[PDB]
Amino acid sequence: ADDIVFKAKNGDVKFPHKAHQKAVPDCKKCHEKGPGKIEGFGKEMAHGKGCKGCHEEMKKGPTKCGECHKK
Ligand code: HEM
Ligand code: HEM
Ligand code: HEM
Repeated sequence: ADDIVFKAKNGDVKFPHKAHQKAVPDCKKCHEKGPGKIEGFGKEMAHGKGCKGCHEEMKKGPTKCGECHKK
């Protein structure tokens, strides 16, 4: 429900929105241009300092391609 699925050509990439809404405070970290869609998203950030960035740093979360890219 509140969750969000991102159709991927290598397996859907589940992303706990509501969950990340309880784990992370400031949303500007994800919604720099205010809450909404992120025109430009993709492997780009999803890989760089997008998701893996706020993951590896703490060493927690889908850091492998078998975690994000894996229906
Ligand atoms: C070295 C491991 C990884 C490889 C080789 C990899 C490869 C790719 C590739 C090739 C794409 C482009 C798909 C396309 O648009 O045709 C992509 C997109 C994406 N990746 Fe990764 N990825 C890896 C790990 C991750 C991880 C760990 C996450 C989640 C934290 C992630 C999240 C995404 C998302 C959300 C997209 C955009 C949706 C899509 O177009 O599939 N990736 N990745
Ligand atoms: C004030 C807190 C937040 C609000 C109000 C919010 C709201 C939204 C809304 C409304 C959408 C989709 C637009 C729509 O359907 O109307 C969205 C998408 C999204 N949100 Fe959040 N969100 C918040 C926190 C977060 C956080 C903390 C992250 C990252 C940890 C995040 C990551 C995303 C991503 C990746 C998308 C998908 C957009 C895309 O496909 O490019 N959100 N958010
Ligand atoms: C669209 C980008 C992102 C995606 C796809 C993503 C995906 C995920 C997923 C699938 C988990 C597994 C946790 C679970 O639900 O059990 C996770 C965990 C986590 N993510 Fe993210 N994430 C993203 C962005 C971020 C950002 C920006 C931050 C920091 C601002 C962040 C911080 C964390 C932390 C700290 C955890 C560990 C869970 C815990 O608190 O135990 N993530 N992430």
